[PDB]
Amino acid sequence: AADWDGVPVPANPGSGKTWELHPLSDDFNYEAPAAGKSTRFYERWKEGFINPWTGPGLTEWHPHYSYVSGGKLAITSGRKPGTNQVYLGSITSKAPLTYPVYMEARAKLSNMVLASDFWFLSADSTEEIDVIEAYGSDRPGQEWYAERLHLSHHVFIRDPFQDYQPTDAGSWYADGKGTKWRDAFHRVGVYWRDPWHLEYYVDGKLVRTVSGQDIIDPNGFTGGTGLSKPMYAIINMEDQNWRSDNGITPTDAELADPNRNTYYVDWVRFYKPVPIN
Ligand code: NA
Ligand code: NA
Repeated sequence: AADWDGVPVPANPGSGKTWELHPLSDDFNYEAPAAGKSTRFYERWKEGFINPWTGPGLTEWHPHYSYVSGGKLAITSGRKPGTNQVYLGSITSKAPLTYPVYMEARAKLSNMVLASDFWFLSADSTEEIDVIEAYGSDRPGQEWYAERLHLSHHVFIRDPFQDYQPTDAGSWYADGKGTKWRDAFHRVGVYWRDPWHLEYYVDGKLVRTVSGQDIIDPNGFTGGTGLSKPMYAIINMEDQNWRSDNGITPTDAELADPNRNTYYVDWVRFYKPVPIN
């Protein structure tokens, strides 16, 4: 049995096709302690990132800030002693995915100004899809962000560095009911259909379609190829520069609070559309 049994895939695989479970899918029903993890953990995952970079902003990704227990992957946070840096969990898939693929997590954001992330990046760091990217903080003055999921993707040129993502209002999704995403587990998925077409789904409903060169890559950073490179699955938290460069970063009191400082993932699952037998 799996934790997602009976929970449908909301995207359309095409006439005459069905969704086939990809083996990277993990519902985290095993024990993998922070130090050393477990055999099952390492069948799919590595600690850290796609490469040795330790992260943006004041982030320093740290292997002992991820663990699997009680049916959940936990990504936690803490102050790096004697510094302003933040130790954060991160895990990355050992193998990448390619379109067409539906990619979904069921997760509870941390109650922090940090980004809680479920996202995808090519080996060369030029192509990115962000499925969960959201900031759970209940701080006074952060209420707008607490009601929003950032639905986005990036294309980069590494040198000289350039970064494009969509920036229209609909890239920050709220349900209109005042839901604070941090308060419960929610499922967020993307159908990465082809290099020019993404569909975002929240709790089983299509909420945004990002389609065509004008929104995927209007500046031509992908040289006409779109979102086409294989991408690794990454589950992390981040202290991001657009926040901490500008005075928003966790306090020691927040980082010390076990009821706020952790981002939980019930499952990640991935499906490929395949012909019906
Ligand atoms: Na490409
Ligand atoms: Na689970």
